[PDB]
Amino acid sequence: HPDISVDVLVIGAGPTGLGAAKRLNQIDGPSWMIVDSNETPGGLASTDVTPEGFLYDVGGHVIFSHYKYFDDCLDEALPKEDDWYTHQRISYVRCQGQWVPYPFQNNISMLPKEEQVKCIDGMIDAALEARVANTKPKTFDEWIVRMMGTGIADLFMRPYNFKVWAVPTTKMQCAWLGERVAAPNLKAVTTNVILGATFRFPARGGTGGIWIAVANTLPKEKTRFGEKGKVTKVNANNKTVTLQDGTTIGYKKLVSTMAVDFLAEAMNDQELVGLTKQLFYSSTHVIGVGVRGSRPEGDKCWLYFPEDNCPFYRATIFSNYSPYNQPEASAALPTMQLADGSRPQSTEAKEGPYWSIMLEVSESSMKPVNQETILADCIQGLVNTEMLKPTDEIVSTYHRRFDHGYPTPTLEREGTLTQILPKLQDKDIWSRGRFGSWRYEVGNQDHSFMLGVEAVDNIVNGAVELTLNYPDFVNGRQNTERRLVDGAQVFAKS
Amino acid sequence: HPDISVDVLVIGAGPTGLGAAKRLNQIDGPSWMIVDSNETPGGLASTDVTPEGFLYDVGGHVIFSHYKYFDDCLDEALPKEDDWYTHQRISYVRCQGQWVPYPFQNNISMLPKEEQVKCIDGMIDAALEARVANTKPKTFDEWIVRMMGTGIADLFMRPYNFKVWAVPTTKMQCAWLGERVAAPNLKAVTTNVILGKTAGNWGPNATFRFPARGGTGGIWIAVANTLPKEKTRFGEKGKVTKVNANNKTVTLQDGTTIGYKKLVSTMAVDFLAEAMNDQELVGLTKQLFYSSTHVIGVGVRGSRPERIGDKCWLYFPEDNCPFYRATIFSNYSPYNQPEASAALPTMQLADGSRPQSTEAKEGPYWSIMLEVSESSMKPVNQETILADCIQGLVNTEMLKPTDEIVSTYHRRFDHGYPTPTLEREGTLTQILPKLQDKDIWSRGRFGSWRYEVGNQDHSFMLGVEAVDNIVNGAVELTLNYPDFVNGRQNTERRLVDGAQVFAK
Amino acid sequence: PDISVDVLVIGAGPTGLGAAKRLNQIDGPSWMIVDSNETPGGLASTDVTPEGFLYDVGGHVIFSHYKYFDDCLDEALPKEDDWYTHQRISYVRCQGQWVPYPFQNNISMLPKEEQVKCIDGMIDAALEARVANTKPKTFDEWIVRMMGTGIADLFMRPYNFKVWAVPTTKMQCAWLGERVAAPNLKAVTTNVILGKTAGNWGPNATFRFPARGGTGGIWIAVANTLPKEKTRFGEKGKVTKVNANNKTVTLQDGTTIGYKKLVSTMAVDFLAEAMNDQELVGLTKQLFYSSTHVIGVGVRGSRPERIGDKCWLYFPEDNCPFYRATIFSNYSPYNQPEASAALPTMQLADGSRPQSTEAKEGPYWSIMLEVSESSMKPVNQETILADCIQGLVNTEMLKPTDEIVSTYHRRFDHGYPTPTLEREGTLTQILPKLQDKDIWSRGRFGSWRYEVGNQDHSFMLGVEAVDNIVNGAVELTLNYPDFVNGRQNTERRLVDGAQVFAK
Amino acid sequence: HPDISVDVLVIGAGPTGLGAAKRLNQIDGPSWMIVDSNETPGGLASTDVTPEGFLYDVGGHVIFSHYKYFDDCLDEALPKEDDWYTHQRISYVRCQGQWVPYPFQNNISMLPKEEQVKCIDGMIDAALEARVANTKPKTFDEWIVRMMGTGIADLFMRPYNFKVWAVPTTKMQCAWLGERVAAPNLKAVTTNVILGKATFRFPARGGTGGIWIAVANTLPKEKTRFGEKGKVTKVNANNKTVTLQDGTTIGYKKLVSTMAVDFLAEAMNDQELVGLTKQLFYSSTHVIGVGVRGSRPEGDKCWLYFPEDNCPFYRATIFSNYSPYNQPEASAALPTMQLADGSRPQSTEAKEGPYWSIMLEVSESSMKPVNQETILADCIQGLVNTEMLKPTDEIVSTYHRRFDHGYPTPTLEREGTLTQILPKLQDKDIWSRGRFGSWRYEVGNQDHSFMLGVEAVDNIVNGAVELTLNYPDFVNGRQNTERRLVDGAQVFAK
Ligand SMILES: Cc1cc2nc3c(=O)[nH]c(=O)nc-3n(C[C@H](O)[C@H](O)[C@H](O)COP(=O)(O)OP(=O)(O)OC[C@H]3O[C@@H](n4cnc5c(N)ncnc54)[C@H](O)[C@@H]3O)c2cc1C
Repeated sequence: HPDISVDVLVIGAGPTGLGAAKRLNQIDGPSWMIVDSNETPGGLASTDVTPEGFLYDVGGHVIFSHYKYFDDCLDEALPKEDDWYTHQRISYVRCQGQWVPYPFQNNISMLPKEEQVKCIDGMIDAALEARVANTKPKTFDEWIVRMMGTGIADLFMRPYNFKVWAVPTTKMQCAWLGERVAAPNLKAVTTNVILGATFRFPARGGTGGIWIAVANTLPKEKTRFGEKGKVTKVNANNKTVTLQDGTTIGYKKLVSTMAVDFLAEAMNDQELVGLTKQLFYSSTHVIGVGVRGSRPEGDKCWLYFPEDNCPFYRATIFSNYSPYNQPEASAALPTMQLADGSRPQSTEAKEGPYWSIMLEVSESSMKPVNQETILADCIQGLVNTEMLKPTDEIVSTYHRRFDHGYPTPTLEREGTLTQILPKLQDKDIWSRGRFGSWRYEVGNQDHSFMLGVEAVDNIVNGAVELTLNYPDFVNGRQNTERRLVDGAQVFAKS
Repeated sequence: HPDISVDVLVIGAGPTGLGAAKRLNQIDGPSWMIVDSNETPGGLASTDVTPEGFLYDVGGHVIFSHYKYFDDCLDEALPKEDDWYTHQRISYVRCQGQWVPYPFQNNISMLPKEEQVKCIDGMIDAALEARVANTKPKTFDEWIVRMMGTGIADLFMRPYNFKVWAVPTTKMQCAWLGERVAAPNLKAVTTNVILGKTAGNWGPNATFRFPARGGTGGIWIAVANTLPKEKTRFGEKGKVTKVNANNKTVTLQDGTTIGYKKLVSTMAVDFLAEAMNDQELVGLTKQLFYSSTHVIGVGVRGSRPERIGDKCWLYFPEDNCPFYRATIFSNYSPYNQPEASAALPTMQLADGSRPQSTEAKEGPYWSIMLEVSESSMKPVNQETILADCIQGLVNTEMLKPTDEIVSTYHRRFDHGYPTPTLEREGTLTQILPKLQDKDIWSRGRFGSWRYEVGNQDHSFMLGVEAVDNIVNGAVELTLNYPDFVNGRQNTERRLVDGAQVFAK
Repeated sequence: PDISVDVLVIGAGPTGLGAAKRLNQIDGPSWMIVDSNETPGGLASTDVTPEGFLYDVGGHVIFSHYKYFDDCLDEALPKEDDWYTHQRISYVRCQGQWVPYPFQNNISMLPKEEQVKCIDGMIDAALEARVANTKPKTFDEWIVRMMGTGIADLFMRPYNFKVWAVPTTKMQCAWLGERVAAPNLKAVTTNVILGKTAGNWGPNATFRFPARGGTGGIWIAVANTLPKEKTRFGEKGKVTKVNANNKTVTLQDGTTIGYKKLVSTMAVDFLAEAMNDQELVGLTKQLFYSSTHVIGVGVRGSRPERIGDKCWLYFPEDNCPFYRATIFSNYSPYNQPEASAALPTMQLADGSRPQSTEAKEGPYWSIMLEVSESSMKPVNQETILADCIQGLVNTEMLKPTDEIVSTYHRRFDHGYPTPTLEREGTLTQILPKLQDKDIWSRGRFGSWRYEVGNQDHSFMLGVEAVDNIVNGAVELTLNYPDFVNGRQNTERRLVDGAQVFAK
Repeated sequence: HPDISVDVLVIGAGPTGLGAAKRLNQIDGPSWMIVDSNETPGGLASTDVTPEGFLYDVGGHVIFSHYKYFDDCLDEALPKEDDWYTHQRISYVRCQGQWVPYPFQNNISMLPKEEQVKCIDGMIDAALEARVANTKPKTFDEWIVRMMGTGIADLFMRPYNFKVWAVPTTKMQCAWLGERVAAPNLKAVTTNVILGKATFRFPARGGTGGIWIAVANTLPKEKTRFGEKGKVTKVNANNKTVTLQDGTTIGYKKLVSTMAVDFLAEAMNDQELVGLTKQLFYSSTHVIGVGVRGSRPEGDKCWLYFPEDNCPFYRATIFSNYSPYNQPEASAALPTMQLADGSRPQSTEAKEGPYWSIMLEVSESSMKPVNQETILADCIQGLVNTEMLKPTDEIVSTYHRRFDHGYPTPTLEREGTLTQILPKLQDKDIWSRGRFGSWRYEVGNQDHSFMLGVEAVDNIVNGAVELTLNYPDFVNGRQNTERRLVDGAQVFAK
């Protein structure tokens, strides 16, 4: 008879685990507890702050929500209108001196006329092949070429995805992209050549403020965050998890949102360790740069970088998302360096206003990253891409490296996962999440939050885990049926 | 305030309604009651019996379950191994004097060689067209021709489906058939022709189970028994006459008023519109097309003839018999007809003539069930259909002229098939959201009018998922994504979920 | 009978002169060539206005498929100053623009919204071509498969109706060649993206045109090389009866000519009437043809910068009755009077009277128009000249103020033999019947096949007919136009081995 | 001033040269002479006879004539109805104990059912690919597969053509087969499977070589020079002078050379042409004749094809069916030389007949050597293996001759080489034409070859297009009725 006993134990309090917790706390049936080694909920969707006052999200922001359930939980956490800012859902690709709007292929009119020809010629090839295709694409690279043609593949999606995933497009599967047939809309691309939706963001606290607020709604006594909640052993057969302080938790069902390879190690289950080690992943460097001045003459989006004049694959003007992402203009800060690398003339603390850039650089066994120099190379890439002038004054830098950044959709991934996840299922273990179940396409915040919700919904109410197994299905519909108040709660308060 | 008040009211105790009730009784959260105008549970899945002792179900589509939850409800209702019999899925198409194993195209080797050429030539055209196809078929007929080619479509699926739906294949949609691409397996069809082979899509893995006693209606009697009796109201006392959508009240024949917070109505949606005195819905429901179905049962004296054998359902595209499908109902269970020692007089011979003797002789007996469909595009003479069917049994060589008939059965069901017309979804996407906005889950074979989810396992789950949506926010998968549920193993919803284990 | 020869040739247009050049080369069997016209060249002749302006019957310049044709022209006009060389410069007049030919490669000149419609149609065409497994059955189908709907509607469809005076749906398409009917989508979209214009001419895309006499000067020169005594042109050479069974032709003056083989280049419907063969007449009357109006306009002034080096122009739009126009004054400076020649202005292009009736000097330039007429598309003979001149103002070829000093209008009853769907069905009944009576009916209207009806093909029709009559040669041009067009026909020369070995 | 002077000199009196001679003699214009090293005209279309009285053609027989001109010359040469026999145009393929009528694919119902399945399945694959084909086949093997599919290719056309050409189907071009699109008639092949379901004339006497002796009789004797007196040893292209073995020098104005073009290059001492001709590939051919005692075994007057590898020959014919004058009459007495199984006969005595006769062809090349010392025996064994001879049949005559230049190989390289050779010879006023004069097998049978010489003369004199040489597809697809042995030119001269 161990130290604590619960029906469902939730390991991890990132969006996946908090999803499971929100649903367990709504159903309010089986007993439950959620643990996390971090004192602050949010996992990799947390927000850091530099000593100089600049916020940087670790794990991006949602630009589209697929579930009314997710929406209800956000509204509960942040219910006032000035808890949120609304911006347009846009993005750009940096290509040959130009900021090319999304979607790239629909905007190549911005590139030189000679290069437009190369693109259309490639897409005509693709359109003609698609017309007699009778097989589905087998690799990511095949999917790209069949969709965009050689010309448009080489300018953007091919070189870009190598910088993101640190594997060639030929070594990745493509089912994760959807069931949309891989063929081009040739008429759309040429018509635009010839002729020449919002998201909400937290006003305060960055993205990680959402998850603090969502977690606040949980009963504190059913949570255990910090060093007291680090899981060190998992005894699958005794249904016992052991914590670092020696506390033992017994469960009837386990929702594990830690990385499945870490789970395999904590089970001292060498069969699973062997299998998990077959999974490929890339590590992520998040770099933040705080700059003195006003914003460069734009809007609140992500920027993509296929070219090899900067080490990062994506950048954002994080200061455009919210004015509380960086210090107020009256705050005094010394200039740390110039964008060109030189030391400033004066050690004087001057006022702002300030703006802020965030970068991501990926690292893997096939793509090393010089930890000692990457910050400077990024800042240089910011000068090369004309995001920073050589003379801009940098007042804050941020650089953190996350070992498990992206779960890589390799060709082998599904083969390995259908050996890992059913084995854990048979031991009554729902290993779910960005790295709990290792599927990038459902690894952003709304899908992940719902992986936890649906996992609990499967454990209690016999629901199909739709997001886990049918991302295509959930992405192609309005998910309105599951709500933070279902009929069950309405009929019980009578 | 009204006479009775419940959270979820279920109108109708056919499989859909029993599904809704089975899940309400499992969850055991919100209060509920289920009503029906018939004293016997099962709706149109009931079983009739002739005065002579022959059982007849309402149709010849046996049960195939897509859901572990359906299995659990059956296993609970009839748990002993000898409550069920297991048979192989054996069916044939009757074509040009031959019983052609199903699927038809895999067995055209039984037809004349000149006809084999026309069939293969048609399927070659279809395969070549399939190779450069870039559109979906828009009509049921296009789907058939793309699947089989002209020759094979004309021998079976075209003439047969007219006899089934009583509308032409060109006036029906085809999404209800699935997302499988409409293309032929030319190599399979030519290979069997070359080898001269026949082969059916059955074998020991391809089975179905049938209730040992009571026919199909016995399943639903057993399922309904598992409900708490006090939460039911069946018979004349449970006939619904008014449904006041805005006051959320249903009124019964005897004047009892039931107040509901949410309503699961499994009656035919056109009658529901009448019972709401809602002239907008009545106009819309009157746009829905449906066919009426005649069930004919014929009881025959003798041991089972070799020409019949272990056959189960039979398909009839040709115009020498009024029925589209026949069933050897006596093969499904020995309790579907009287025992051999039972004595019965011969009523007539298959050719219509009087029997030599009016005295009752012993059996054994066997039993055939026929289905005939009727519509404004294909009328049916109620006064003669029984005799024309019996003649059709002779024309198709199911009965010899001298076979002795000891029992006949004929019932006509006004709402038989909800027709998958081209117009159906356009009308249905106007009707269902309106009923949903009034908190009405109109579900079922005619509650939601979608044939492809209107047999027993789908319909049972329509009610289960409708409740699951009302209480637990589950997606109504069977209602809106039939292709999705049919193409997967639905093992997650079970009659004992975590919720019930954690409460005990 | 009065005269007897082995091979008689009726007509001295290009086909018959071809027959004669080869008969005169072989110099074996006896022969004579007759024509009702005193001037050789038939309908490839050249007219001249009283004011000194030359006008040909057409706007299709000469492109030779045969070294043999080349040898015969060179013999007739051998000095370098007998010919002028120009680049093949042509445009389509469409929506205020002179669009370089080929039309589809230049739609960048049209409004963008219209470019989108054209490219969208051609994408549809390219994708259908990718899975096509039938040949086009009609001219219209061939156009659409080549261009898509948009580009077909802007040019080839409306234009060919003005040309043939029947719809593109009523015409066959085998005569255009065996080139598969599919679009060059990359070429068309590349030019749209680049904003490029590009015509199908250059330094080596040329044609040569006679310095003097117009086109009809070639055939005068060619005919001169024949033995005069073996020709009989004028009223003395009009054929009125043809007795196929006695192999006798009767002339207007009553001379009876007996032949062993006959090469007839008169219109086959006229031949059938002249044979008093009611079976052939019935069949020939099944053949469709359009009549062609030629209008010539002589203009005062130096060549306008807007006209430039243009040669032929195509007119699909319905603001002018003509389908084609030619800057005939660019082909040769001797096609119109010299600058010192004085001519009064007859009218202004807008129809108004000139200020002065006095004769002023030039220089001059010259336009030739072609308008077609048929039972499905009539032509008001009394007004077509004015309507043409109005069409010159509408198409911005003439300013309202331009001074017209000469006009020409002639109407040729047999203008184009129409490639109808019915043509081969009827022709494969006519030609074998005439062949069985030893009659080689050949030519633009002798054999009625438009695609071998311009000057080089017709010339060779007569050459090959003689070569078939004498040497067993295959009549390749007659029955396999595609074959001769796709190759260099270098084997037959004006001096073969036979003539080298005999001298 | 050389020994003789002619306008057109014709080297060779096989069918091509005789064609050249017949037309020159018809035109009767330029002077001319024809020479041949053999005293008997006919070249490799000649007929040999064994000491025992059995005739064997070397170079087969024409089964279809494409030209009324060819017909006119045969009718002139052999004008009586009893100079010819008429037989039906048919052939069979020997495949797995069966004689499968031509065309093979239309008769696969004779094979075991499972093999019909493999054939139809392969042809279904070809039918579906042809539906989206947009390229022409580049190799013979590609042409076969696209036409017949894998199953039927492997049973007949693939192994058979290796035995014929003695090079693989992958190393040969396919333009020589015609311009008929390479696609299967799937309905015809399956219809015959489901249902279970045109003459030539042959010389009465002298075998095929009698045609050419008779044709050669029509030339003026003084204008011919056959035998050792007419062997050409030197060809001086620049002096337009040919020198013979007896030292006679012939001056020409135009030269029609029908000897093998590689031999022509040697005789010109032209190392540029020698190098070029040596690039051309050819196979050597063994003709084997077997004379048998007995009546004909249970019969049609055709060729038999042998794709299987239980006999070394690729085709065989019952030559005794073509004419009773191809073998001795029954009253002639001949000893048995051997039995078909190889053993010595019981009796050495000369017995009466009747007799019948088999002819075989075996191909040899650098890629497929042949044992000269055993090939006759191996052939006789192959006749037993294919049940054409019973082990006990009595063989009374054997014939074995090897022709070094047998077939000009339609290799992938051939047209590249030929368009370097034929223009060089054309520029020296040399019309090199024929089976080996111009090396194009598809016009190397008797009627095409005869016309190559006719058309070459017709080009030299009358400016006619050499249609057969350059456009085999064109002439094969039409009735060539225009050129006749009496043209208008001769009619108008009398
Ligand atoms: C309107 C028109 C426009 C053309 N435009 C072009 C062009 O742009 N480019 C081009 O290359 N070609 C053009 N041609 C065709 C060109 O002229 C041909 O080379 C030629 O006309 C066709 O050859 P032919 O010899 O059959 O022609 P024809 O000129 O028809 O020759 C027939 C001759 O026979 C004579 N004849 C007829 N009946 C009798 C009789 N009963 N007795 C005696 N003699 C008789 C005629 O008078 C005439 O001289 C055009 C033709 C026409 C009609």
